[PDB]
Amino acid sequence: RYLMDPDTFTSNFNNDPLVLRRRQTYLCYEVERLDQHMGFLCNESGRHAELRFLDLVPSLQLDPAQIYRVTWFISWSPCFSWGCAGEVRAFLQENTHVRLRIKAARIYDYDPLYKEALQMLRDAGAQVSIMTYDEFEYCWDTFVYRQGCPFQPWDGLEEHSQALSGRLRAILQ
Amino acid sequence: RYLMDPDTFTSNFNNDPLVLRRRQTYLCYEVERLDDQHMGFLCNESGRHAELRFLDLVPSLQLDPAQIYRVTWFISWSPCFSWGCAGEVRAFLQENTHVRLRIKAARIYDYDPLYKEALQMLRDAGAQVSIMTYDEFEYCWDTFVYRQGCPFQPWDGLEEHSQALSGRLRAILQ
Ligand SMILES: [Zn+2]
Ligand SMILES: [Zn+2]
Repeated sequence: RYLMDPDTFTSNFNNDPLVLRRRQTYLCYEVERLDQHMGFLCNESGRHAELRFLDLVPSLQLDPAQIYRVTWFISWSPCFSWGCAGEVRAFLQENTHVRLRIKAARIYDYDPLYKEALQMLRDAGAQVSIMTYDEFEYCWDTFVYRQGCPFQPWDGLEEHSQALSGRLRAILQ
Repeated sequence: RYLMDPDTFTSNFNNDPLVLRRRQTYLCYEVERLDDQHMGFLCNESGRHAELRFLDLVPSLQLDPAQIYRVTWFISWSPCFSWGCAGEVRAFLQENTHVRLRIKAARIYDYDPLYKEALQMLRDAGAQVSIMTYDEFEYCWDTFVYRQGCPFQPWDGLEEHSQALSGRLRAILQ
């Protein structure tokens, strides 16, 4: 599996919510059978990382008779107004042997309907939560070309995660 | 104030759910204080759904923030999810805790794939959502329509459609 540049990880997964950022998304994924496929994806030429993950599901050749858990570690929560939540809902309805967990570093409130995205994905069976220190370091250790160097947290990581988690839990309550 | 044309009422509040319709909405409203009345109707205009146009006019009603008000919507379609109506109504009710909102819908907005999420979100926000029955159609005819003394005439299957839709709604909200 090809490993991500460390600078790319840190700049995209920093969870300080008061920074204006570009609308790029990185999506680290793992699939577990209940196979083990793993990798990462970004938005490319108008196609959001979430839909690019859906595009490659056929190449994973999942057994329809087997149950799989798909985990996304994603730098932004999925949008509504550009079709991501809708395509992801359709995929879950069409592939009931798949259970999806979405762990988001930040909430994508640049979309006016971002709350509708989170709420509808929850209703479709996705488990949506905000990334914590544990997940950030796991991603550093798993998807990043770190050359044996340990994860070094950015300032306020824990406070930002708890603040965003409280906001997400209020949206979904 | 101003009364609706009868053909406009009949074509917009017909409750046959299997009819291909234009995505226009009519919303007849009543506002009363509980222990001061406003009434009117609204449709979608230039893309803005009637529900949001009602929220737009709340300031001009000059409601006392200290008093409780019951707002009743007789609305031809239940409010949508995918274009933001349910979310905007939830925000308004959270910001205006002295409003008690009752939504009586002629039809369920099946054109929205996420219509069930809208209904559940409105219930969770404190709105009482129900399906219009013969009683409500006739009340609206008697109240909001330029009927010139003519009685309400039901369309085919009115009662059957209302009970079927009511059963769907109650199952969604159980
Ligand atoms: Zn998207
Ligand atoms: Zn709407």
